[PDB]
Amino acid sequence: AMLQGINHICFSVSNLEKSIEFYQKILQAKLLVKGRKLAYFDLNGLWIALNVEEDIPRNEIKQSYTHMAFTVTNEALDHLKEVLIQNDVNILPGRERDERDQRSLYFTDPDGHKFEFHTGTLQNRLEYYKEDKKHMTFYI
Amino acid sequence: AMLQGINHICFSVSNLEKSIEFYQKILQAKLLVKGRKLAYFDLNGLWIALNVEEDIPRNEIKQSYTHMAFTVTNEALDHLKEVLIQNDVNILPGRERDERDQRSLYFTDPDGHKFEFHTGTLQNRLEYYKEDKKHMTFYI
Ligand SMILES: [Cl-]
Ligand SMILES: [Cl-]
Ligand SMILES: [Zn+2]
Ligand SMILES: [Zn+2]
Ligand SMILES: [Zn+2]
Ligand SMILES: [Zn+2]
Repeated sequence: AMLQGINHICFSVSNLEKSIEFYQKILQAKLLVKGRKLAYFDLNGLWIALNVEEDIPRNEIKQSYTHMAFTVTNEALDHLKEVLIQNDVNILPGRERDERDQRSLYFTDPDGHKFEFHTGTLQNRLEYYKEDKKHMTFYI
Repeated sequence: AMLQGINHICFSVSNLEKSIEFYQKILQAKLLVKGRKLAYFDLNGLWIALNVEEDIPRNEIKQSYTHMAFTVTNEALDHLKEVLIQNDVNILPGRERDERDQRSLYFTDPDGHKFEFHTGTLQNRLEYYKEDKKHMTFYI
């Protein structure tokens, strides 16, 4: 095993001030460093970087389901939904879910990066799939 | 603190077979589940999902520096470079670095998702910046 975990995630942003506010208020990340065109945050031990790229096209990202999910409790999820609405966040309509999928909220940052708050675990999902799914291969 | 860490990351992919091979051989992730249009992996405790979206445009992603970095040792980095070359991986020219930036390799998956192998830590970067940088604010 030559990799030793996530080191950092970096998001390209169009407006540093607007993005800092999102990362602080919505993702609850702690701002560590702010430069002209850069910011670093700690979110529960994860190093997040924002890098400003002002004039690049940001349309196609809307079509891709690439996304990052963070763990929240069921109680936290109901509160967070109102926080997202109060902050005029772009909330995405989620996919159809089985009860066994557990609950999620999907949304974006100002530049289209998709995020999720999720109340389940991988083990919930594997146990669900193993019980229910056909046309699938399980390797564990 | 209402978030409890990364839950999962999901990548939209154009070709499931080709992407599975990349995630196994390049990122060293363990395949857990394969469906028609979905795969799940464990990479050192991180749940990675691949979701197939065949016909979406994937050009603009090339212009954005959004990326995910994984921790490797200096020795691992030299080996991994040859693994990337041997597998015809799209290796990106990195930015200029100070020695204190520590070493990195940057590359993409088949669909343009940018990744990095990095040999430093956040604390290395903060200590460097605090010693050297002007036009910056430090909050820790
Ligand atoms: Cl079926
Ligand atoms: Cl200067
Ligand atoms: Zn998800
Ligand atoms: Zn069937
Ligand atoms: Zn990086
Ligand atoms: Zn100066």
